[PDB]
Amino acid sequence: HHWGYGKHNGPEHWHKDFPIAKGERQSPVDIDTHTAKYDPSLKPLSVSYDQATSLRILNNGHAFNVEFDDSQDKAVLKGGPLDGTYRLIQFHFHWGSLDGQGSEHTVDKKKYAAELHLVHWNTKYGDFGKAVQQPDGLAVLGIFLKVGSAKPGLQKVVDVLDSIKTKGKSADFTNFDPRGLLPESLDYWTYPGSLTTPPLLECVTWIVLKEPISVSSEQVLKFRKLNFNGEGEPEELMVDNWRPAQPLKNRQIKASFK
Ligand SMILES: [Co+2]
Repeated sequence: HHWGYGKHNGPEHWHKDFPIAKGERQSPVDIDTHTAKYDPSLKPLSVSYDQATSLRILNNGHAFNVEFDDSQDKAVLKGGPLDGTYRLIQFHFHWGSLDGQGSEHTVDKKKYAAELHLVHWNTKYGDFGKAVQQPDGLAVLGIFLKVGSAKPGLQKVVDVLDSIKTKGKSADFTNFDPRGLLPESLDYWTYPGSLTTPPLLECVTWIVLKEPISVSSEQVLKFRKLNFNGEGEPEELMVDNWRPAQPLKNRQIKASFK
């Protein structure tokens, strides 16, 4: 049946409809920091979000996506391990029922409270649906969230969530600046992997930032009041929407820093 994160349709079941789930380059993974190799051949990341145009925020039943206008090169990622230009299409988060879990990537087996994914697609493939069919189709910027001080730039997101509580609800969400979600440092780890939700396609260059951002308990608590279900269905809190770490297999994680 339809996939989700419960006991009967969670990540351990996905391989039955999506056999690539047991593939050779599945995400997320544990980042073993001692084994990642510094690659001095790696460039600095180029995040150019000055002209970003957010449009809408949507509860899609798994997460909430903040969507952007990607019909022009307004918000792009380049540099780092990437060839070419990748356009921002949406960002979303993965989070836990408790502060001790929620991220998808782990760092020396450490789990963070949440993980932000800024999803970008390679403009050489013309649109997102074509890009996910290519091994270099997507570039996803992963940022860990730890609980501590509030993230001022997150509050506009937190405050609209009660308007999209249930699956299928959307709201206008313009003039949101995703630069306010970035940590100070852009040091990163990178490896080839996959989408972390079905269809689990192996099309992603992952770029995971070393430095987490901090958010407050109140901010993450508001994530946890969302619902997986549709309006007028039994309430299932949207929590623990993370896939756990998958086998690294024949892959090397590279680090941009020493
Ligand atoms: Co994600």
